Amino acid sequence: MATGDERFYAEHLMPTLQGLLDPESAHRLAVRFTSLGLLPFQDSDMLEVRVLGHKFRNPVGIAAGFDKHGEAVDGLYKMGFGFVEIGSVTPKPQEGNPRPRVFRLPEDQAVINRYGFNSHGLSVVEHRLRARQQKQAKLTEDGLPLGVNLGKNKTSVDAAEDYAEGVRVLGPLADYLVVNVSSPNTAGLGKAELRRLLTKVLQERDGLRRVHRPAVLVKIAPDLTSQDKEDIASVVKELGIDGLIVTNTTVSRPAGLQGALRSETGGLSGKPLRDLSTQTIREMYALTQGRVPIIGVGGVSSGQDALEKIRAGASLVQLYTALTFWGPPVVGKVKRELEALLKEQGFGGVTDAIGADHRR
Ligand SMILES: Cc1cc2nc3c(=O)[nH]c(=O)nc-3n(C[C@H](O)[C@H](O)[C@H](O)COP(=O)(O)O)c2cc1C
Ligand SMILES: Cc1c(-c2ccc(-c3ccccc3)cc2)nc2ccc(F)cc2c1C(=O)O
Ligand SMILES: CCCCCCCCCC[N+](C)(C)[O-]
Ligand SMILES: O=C(O)c1cc(=O)[nH]c(=O)[nH]1
Repeated sequence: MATGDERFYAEHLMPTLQGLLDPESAHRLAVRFTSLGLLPFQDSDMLEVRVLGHKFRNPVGIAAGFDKHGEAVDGLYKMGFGFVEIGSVTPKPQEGNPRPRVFRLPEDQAVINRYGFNSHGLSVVEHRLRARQQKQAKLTEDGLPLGVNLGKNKTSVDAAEDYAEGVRVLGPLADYLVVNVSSPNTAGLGKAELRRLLTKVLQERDGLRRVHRPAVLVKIAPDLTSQDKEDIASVVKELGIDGLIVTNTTVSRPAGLQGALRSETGGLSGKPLRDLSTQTIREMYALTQGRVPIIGVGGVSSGQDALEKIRAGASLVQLYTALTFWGPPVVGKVKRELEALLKEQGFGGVTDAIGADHRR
């Protein structure tokens, strides 16, 4: 419990917790324990990455959706993540979907969720981040940046204005902001319309004072058509979007899922998403000519999984579902395995491996 023993968590503690608790209850408990620092690897120079205007001490981040309301940021750095992304946060508070809304697929090492952007709202999260704003400035300077993922309310009549409000309220507190094209669990969340939305978002970001001006990334689904991907790549290049987060959960249900709950509505995460996500990274890296930083996300639970996404074009990776199965020790596991594989494959560090598959 205190050592951080990978086997004890993976074989005993986490499975026991999952047998006692429904997944939303376990999620809530995890956020509470993490926020108190009740947690069980030394980052080497090989893992440092410079992207998005920032130093990242290691390339392994916690994906959006774990700390939706910015309650456990410091605990997540204590867990060993190189960067933390909170959210999604919506402008007004909203409850999200009725419970149950989170479903485990243990036989698939996967989860399906339909949280529906449950959020404390911008004002609450703003005041929470302001309470530790200088602590975060020091963490960022130390190579531990903070991302904020912005969502839209269910009953909003103007999606672009919801995102613009997010930029104005939490932009000044973030190293990067994220706008999803891609929750599966809201509404209808042409190319001119993404262009319209992102133009407004970037105008709002550009209007912030320079020390308070975050990078802006777009987070995309794994379920896009070839046309959608080409169009996104074009708009990102046209507008100078700073980066992409690839990918959110999938609304597909790959052949072979075994879990009893496989036909629940929602986004699927974890192992069944992994290679769909890696392939989407590969495609977006090629379409953007390797000039647009990608954060690769979807089914990362080992160093091999991380390095496959880096070699496909990711500069940084995130994980979430692996934490739910294997617990806090998975972060150091991924970092240790990634360092070993980098050495084994002749890379001087992470930076040298970014996009390496495209050069072979
Ligand atoms: C329970 C849960 C809630 C999520 N909530 C959000 C969210 O609010 N915003 C977001 O951008 N992604 C959200 N995601 C997606 C994750 O950030 C991530 O893109 C996806 O789960 C794939 O990574 P993984 O396979 O490592 O979990 C959520 C995922 C899960 C499992
Ligand atoms: C177990 C779990 C956890 C979790 C993570 C970390 C920890 C943990 C343990 C020790 C210290 C800190 C944290 C405990 C529990 N978080 C989730 C998040 C979302 C979700 F959908 C499901 C879960 C689930 C689940 O499958 O029931
Ligand atoms: C979220 C419930 C997890 C239950 C057990 C969590 C382990 C406590 C960590 C122990 N310790 C702080 C001392 O390292
Ligand atoms: O809140 C949610 O349902 C949610 C949002 C998102 O972006 N992705 C996801 O899988 N769930």
